[PDB]
Order: sequence, then structure tokens, then C-alpha cells
Amino acid sequence: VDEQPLENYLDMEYFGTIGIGTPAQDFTVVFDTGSSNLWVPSVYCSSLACTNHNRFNPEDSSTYQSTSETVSITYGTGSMTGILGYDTVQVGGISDTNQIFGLSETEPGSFLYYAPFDGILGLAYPSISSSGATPVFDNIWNQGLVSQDLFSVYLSADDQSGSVVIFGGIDSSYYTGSLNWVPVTVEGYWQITVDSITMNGEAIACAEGCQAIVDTGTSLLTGPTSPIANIQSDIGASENSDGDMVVSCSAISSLPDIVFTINGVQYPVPPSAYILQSEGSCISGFQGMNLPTESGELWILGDVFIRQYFTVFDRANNQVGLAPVA
Repeated sequence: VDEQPLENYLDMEYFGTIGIGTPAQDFTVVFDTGSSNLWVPSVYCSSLACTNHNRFNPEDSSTYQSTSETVSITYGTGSMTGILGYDTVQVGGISDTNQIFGLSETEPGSFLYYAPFDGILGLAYPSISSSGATPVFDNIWNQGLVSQDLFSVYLSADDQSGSVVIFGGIDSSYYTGSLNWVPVTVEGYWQITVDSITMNGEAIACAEGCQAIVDTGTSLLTGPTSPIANIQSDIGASENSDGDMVVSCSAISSLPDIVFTINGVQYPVPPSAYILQSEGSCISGFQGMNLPTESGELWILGDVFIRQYFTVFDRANNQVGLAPVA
């Protein structure tokens, strides 16, 4: 339909190029199902990270409209501060007219200095948008620019090309079998219930349900530190000298699958997925991290999981669709 190709950066970041302004100034942004704002750096920004990324210049856009509204976004690791503007955004072949977006003035610290993308384009619900800014996909829907109120994500493996976000449609050739549907529990993130996590038929974690977010913007499978510790020992991972969670590469042949049961359907994740090969080394794809929400402790099904399952994000019916990648 309307395809946006993404680049696979070392199986860790997925980003694509969008246009802003008339004529379009180009940025690479993370397609982030774990946040809702669009922002890019601007000529108003002198922070470290602003020295080596593309900077939007409002003056070169004949369609740019300013506001007197400000935005702050705090992230996993980075943060920005800036102002809100309107312009036309080219995303996935679509002219998304009248799009509110963040222009940064400050991008503190240094995490964003090393990142390979300029900014971020969130695909979650408007309720977690900073300064209630209309998210991109919401704007495209309200202007009737897609025929279906959903989008799809195929994430490729092993540095390959082919990763894609499909706005307003599903393409069958990216998956095997048929879609199963999981209702979204709390509308903000793409939040779903996991019924349990098992290995060899035993519940190693989340034995009686837990909450997870389907997040294209996080690289690894993430959970609360304690149950992650149990999982790390079950796969024979170990802290080494410099903190990293290493596993012997022999293991990939003999470890059982780790199965996420979601809405009564089992989704196996094989060791070739949840163990990452840095060629010389094999590290665990599971990471400990306590995220306190009202929901309590959140799991994050990140790129490790999404690579195994073509994911449909259905805003009409508030549900997530999953099926094995082809």
C-alpha cells in the first residue's frame, strides 16, 4: 500500500527517512511504537547531539507555521526540550499535511550524540503524547489519507534490507499462516497481557500474567530485574568482568525455545533470536529493567520479539495482530 522502508542498524535500531517542509528537508527518525511524539533537531539547537544530526530550518519551508507552545520529552536514555510547529510531513509516500511536530532547542547530555538517527516518530496513542501533540498516524487518519485505521511492521534480521512500515494496510507475503488478535488493555503504549512465559513446559516467569508493551523502539526483551534474573540463569547467561550478560555460543544449538503465551496462543522465541551473536561473542537478548507504572511492572517485547512476529497495530479495534514472519 503505502510502504515506509526502514534501515536495519546492527539489529539494534530501525529508522527511516521522512521529509519535512516544502521543499522537503530530510531526517532519519526511529519509528517508535513506544512513544507518540514526532520531533527532529532544529537550527535553534546547539547541544552536542545537534552538532552532528540534520537540523530543521523553519525559514526554508514555505508551509511552516509556528506556535507558542513548548514540549519536553524524557526518554529511556535521552531527552529533549523544544517548541512545537506545523508543517507538511512526507511519511511512507503520504503527504501528511498540517502535522504538529517538535523542534528541539536542547538535547542534553550525549546519548543522542552517538545515535545514528536524528529524531523520533512515535506510533503509540495520543494520551501519552507530550503537550498532547497529535501523533503522526492520528493526523493521517483524521485527514482520510489511509483507507484502514491500522499499520504493520516487518523488522528484518541479520543487518538485511526489507524492514518496512505499512500504513493503512496489511501485506500477507510477510507472514506465514493467519493473524491472531490481542486486545490492548491500557491505551497509551501498545499494552497487552502476557499469560505466562514458559521454557520446557514450565513457567519460569510471569507465571500468573503480566503486562507488556509491544515496542519497536527498544532493542531487547526487557523485564523487571528479578524475573529477568531467573531467565538469565535458565539460559546459562553470566555477568562477566565488564558487566555484560554473556552466554557460550554452543548454547544456541541446545537451548529450548522460550514461549510467550498471549491470549491463550503460544509464541515461541528460539535461541537464535534471544541470543545475540556479536560474532566473537554471544550475549543474552534479555535485559533487566524496572519500569514502574500504575500497571506495576512492565515487560517490553522489543525488536528481539518483533523480528519473529509480523505485528499489526490496529487503531480501529484497539488490538495487536501477530503471526510468524515468512
